[PDB]
Amino acid sequence: RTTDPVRMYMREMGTVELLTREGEIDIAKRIEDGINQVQCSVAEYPE
DNA sequence: ATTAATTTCTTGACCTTCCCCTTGCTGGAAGGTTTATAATGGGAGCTGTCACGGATGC
Repeated sequence: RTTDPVRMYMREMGTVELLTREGEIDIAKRIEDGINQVQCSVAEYPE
């Protein structure tokens, strides 16, 4: 509905919601869970 | 129609740079990697540009 790519980039930014401190450490814990799932699943690999 | 003293040709025998390299650093240039308090909706015309068609919405 516009012609500037940075304004619809700001629209796509405003589609998603920001984080508080507890949200920041929750997304950090989700990153930790996504890392540790591969870290424990690679322990079952013979290579 | 002949050849003997000059005058060129040819061949070793010498003469330079170009470039890579000598041990031992010394400096310069190109490319990639962290740094761990708090950092969360950014920014910039310029119109005082006017009169056409080509596509959009009643």
